[PDB]
Amino acid sequence: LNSINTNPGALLALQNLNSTNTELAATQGRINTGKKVANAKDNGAIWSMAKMQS
Amino acid sequence: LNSINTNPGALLALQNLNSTNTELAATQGRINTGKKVANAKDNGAIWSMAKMQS
Repeated sequence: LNSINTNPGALLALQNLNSTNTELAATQGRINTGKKVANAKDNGAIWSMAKMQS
Repeated sequence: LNSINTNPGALLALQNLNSTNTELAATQGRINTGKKVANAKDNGAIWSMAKMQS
């Protein structure tokens, strides 16, 4: 409301900005490595099939 | 009535001014702290709830 101690709106805006930052970091990863699933964290199943294929 | 030893009306005026002074002090606390339940005396149940939540 009119609270001075805690304002929710900065918290919501920071959550949105943090989501934007994480997805931007994911695009930075996909760009710098050229691989949509560069490691097991991206997708363990597809990464395992690709590792056996390689 | 016409007594000079004591005048009740001044006592009632002092009582109303004291009530105004307590309301003003409560407003000063609500302003400088920013909390309507800053301590246990404002409301013990809401204060304990907020304390456990924090």
